Amino acid sequence: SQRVQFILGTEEDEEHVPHELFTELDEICMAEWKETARWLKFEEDVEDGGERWSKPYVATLSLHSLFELRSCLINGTVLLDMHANSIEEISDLILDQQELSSDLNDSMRVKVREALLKKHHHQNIPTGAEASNVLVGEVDILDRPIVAFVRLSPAVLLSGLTEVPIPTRFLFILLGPVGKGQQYHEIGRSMATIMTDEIFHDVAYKAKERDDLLAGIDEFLDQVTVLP
Amino acid sequence: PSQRVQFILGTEEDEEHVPHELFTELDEICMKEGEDAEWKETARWLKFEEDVEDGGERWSKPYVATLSLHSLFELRSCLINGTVLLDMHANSIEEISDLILDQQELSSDLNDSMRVKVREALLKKHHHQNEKKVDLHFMKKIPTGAEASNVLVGEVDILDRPIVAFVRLSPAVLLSGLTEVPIPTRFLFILLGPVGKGQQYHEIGRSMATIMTDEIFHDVAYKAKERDDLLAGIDEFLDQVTVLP
Repeated sequence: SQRVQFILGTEEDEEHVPHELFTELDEICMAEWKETARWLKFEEDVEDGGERWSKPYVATLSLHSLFELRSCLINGTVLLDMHANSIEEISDLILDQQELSSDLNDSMRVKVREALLKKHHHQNIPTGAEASNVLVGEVDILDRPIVAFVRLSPAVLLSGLTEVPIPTRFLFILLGPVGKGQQYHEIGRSMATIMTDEIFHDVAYKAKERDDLLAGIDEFLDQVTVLP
Repeated sequence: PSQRVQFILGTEEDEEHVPHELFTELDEICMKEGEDAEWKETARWLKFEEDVEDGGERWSKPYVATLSLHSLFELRSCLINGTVLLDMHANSIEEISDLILDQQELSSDLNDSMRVKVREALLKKHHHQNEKKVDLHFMKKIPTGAEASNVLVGEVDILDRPIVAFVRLSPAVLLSGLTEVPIPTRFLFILLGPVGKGQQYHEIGRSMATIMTDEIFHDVAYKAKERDDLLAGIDEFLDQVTVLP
């Protein structure tokens, strides 16, 4: 699994070049999207009712939530080098998966697309940076969670989506039923935090298929130290 | 769940199976052909960890242990595939080793020559840090009813597979010359394998010792009735650790 790993990091690729990442975590509960955290090697969280950004700190993760993230990449939608130039397009491509629309009602799809297209309220530094939008939260009508990892082919400035006008390269979407909100917050944190890992973040840029990503996670998990 | 099994354990009626606080010592060996070799204490725990450093000259300042995730999975793997002998009634280190080596499974993997070397290794003296009654100011720091846990890892030239054993004694026993401090031994962990696995084993040893400082896991260790209770223990622990990227 470091076998699978090394083959990826050293593939010939043009435009698939890695950039530095700004990562924003927004959350929803069905109501609008609310920015709750952001990354840039260090993490800051929204607090005191939205009044304030915390001081920057070095993120730590619950192993539990990393496993959940891993499970998400095994069972979820993974769309790489998606050529979409807007959020409508992205959401429809996800929802129109011949498998992912076979888990949802007609009624369930309506609510979810409506959610992905809700406005993003924000709290309101590298040159060639791209953005990664981690969008997680609850939707009342769901009975299953909905997971998607997307990598756009040209990065695209998705209007009003990121707190800073930066082109999006990655999106992670985790939507699920009520009572899963805190779990999703940490899964979201884990996706964001793991993208700050230098080696894993390269894998995400160069991955050609779902298993490549799992090799990335597994290699990460194999190298970290834990605090009892 | 894996806290299903867990919650069931934490609350079973058991007498003398009562949990105690733990002193844990990590000793390491290396058996290279022709070269004589004994056990050397390399670390100890009492909630905090201290390591032997600078070539055996010195103890470290006490610190809060951290573990490699890798070595914890290996440890889990050790408990899945290794010898698990709970409530062993043995009153000496000879007796304990024979019981381990006489598992109808664990002796169907070994040469006659391989059993000989390994028994010889287990019976080597244990060098402790105290230049060597003659003990410490450390002994004062030890809770009154505490029992000890001995983590023994290392290399044996003649092995080609690793050898793992987790043992819990039924009465705890003051195994002569084994612990650096006269405390009855309750737990033993043994990991012996071929040369070149030495540093890997050191971290599995640290993981074993450290996981015994865990309040919940150490309760499971005292009350486990079977190998599966231990793994639920390990899995619960893993589910709750925090990771430092």
